[PDB]
Amino acid sequence: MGPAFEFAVAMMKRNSSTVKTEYGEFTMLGIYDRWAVLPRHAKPGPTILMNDQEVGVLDAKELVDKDGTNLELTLLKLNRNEKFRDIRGFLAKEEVEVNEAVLAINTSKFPNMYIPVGQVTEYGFLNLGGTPTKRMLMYNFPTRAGQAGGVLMSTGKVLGIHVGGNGHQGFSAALLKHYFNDE
Amino acid sequence: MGPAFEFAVAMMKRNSSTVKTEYGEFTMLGIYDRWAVLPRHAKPGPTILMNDQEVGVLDAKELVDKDGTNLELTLLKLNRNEKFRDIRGFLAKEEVEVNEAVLAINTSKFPNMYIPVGQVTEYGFLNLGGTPTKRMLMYNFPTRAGQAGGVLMSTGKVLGIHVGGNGHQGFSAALLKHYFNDE
RNA sequence: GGCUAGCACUCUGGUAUCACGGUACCUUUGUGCGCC
Repeated sequence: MGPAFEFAVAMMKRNSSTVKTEYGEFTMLGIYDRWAVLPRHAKPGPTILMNDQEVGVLDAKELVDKDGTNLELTLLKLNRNEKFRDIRGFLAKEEVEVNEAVLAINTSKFPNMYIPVGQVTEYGFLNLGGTPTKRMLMYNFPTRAGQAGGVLMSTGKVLGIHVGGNGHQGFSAALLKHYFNDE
Repeated sequence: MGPAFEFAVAMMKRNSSTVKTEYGEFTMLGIYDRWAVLPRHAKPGPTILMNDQEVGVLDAKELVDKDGTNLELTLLKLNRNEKFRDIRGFLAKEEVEVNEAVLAINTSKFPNMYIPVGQVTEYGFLNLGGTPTKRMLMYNFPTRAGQAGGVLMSTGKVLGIHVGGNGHQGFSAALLKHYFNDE
């Protein structure tokens, strides 16, 4: 298969899981150690269902930029023995544009789905659900319910996390390297 | 949770795949190098559908004993670059009886299913579906379509591959170490 | 302690493949967890 799909299969196999909260079912990406990322709307409580197993949440941080502006991502630390593969070397300093990317989703509704989305562009500012958000990535692709959390990727690059769309376009929160320096 | 469940999760993550042949959908287990196992009834052709991707089959071996009796397993060598993790050390020399096992299945009908199995006993000779067969393991089990290929496991041990049942017991072809000797 | 009990990550070397970005397995090491 294509080198990006080869990369995407490894990423979902080693670093993704299916997560259920009070607000629905999400693809979840582990970054390193016990730190993982979710869309902000997942709003995890004291515990989450991770591959249908109850996993305690030690700490959860909703990310904002220097401006206080929403980034639409939540970092949570998981109370589990297992460590995640350290994929921070696959994360960029700043936003990345690629001519072709893959969107990978792992939920009971979209199992093992790797969707080619083509051009990804820096979109910047966006009003999601009445909330101003920054650092959004755009890709022309019809988006449906249950895709939030999908991992947007290119060979050797994890670009961001799917967080919404408008029926003809998709939007990802960019996944920057310095978000994972310490917290 | 349970150490056998931990073992089965890793086994499915690292060594299993979902296979479609002309004869239906099956769980498939990779053993070492590029060799995998299917139930004989899967009857794989020159190419296979492996996680909905077309994979050429270099060579396919139907196992019989020295007398010529059916063992209900087919070994096939895959035309792919990637090697399977070597699990030959998790296979026994002779048939194994265990008090508790897991049957692990991953098909569109039984996705990510881990079924607890009680007592597993070497039952030996059996007439499966009009065919004489040997080296069978028996365990009390519901008989349902799409379960063939399931991986019968215990912690640190791959016992065999589920190949059928009679509505009240399930049967696995025992998965012996000498079937996969380097030569 | 060992497991005929393994799991996860980390590290070190290989081998193959790759659109050279990676991927897969193997090997060295260490940490955590689990026991027979």
